[PDB]
Amino acid sequence: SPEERAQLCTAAEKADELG
Amino acid sequence: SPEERAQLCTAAEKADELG
Ligand SMILES: *Cc1cccc(C*)c1
Repeated sequence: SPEERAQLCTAAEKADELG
Repeated sequence: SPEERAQLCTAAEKADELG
């Protein structure tokens, strides 16, 4: 599910940015 | 939130494996 991964990556990527 | 990212990465990583 590449699409699911992409969405999750955003959350993980965004979460990392937040701290 | 590195910890949040790690958890999300697993979901994204696992999701990718599923397809
Ligand atoms: C979007 C993403 C890139 C590299 C590693 C993770 C877990 C997520």
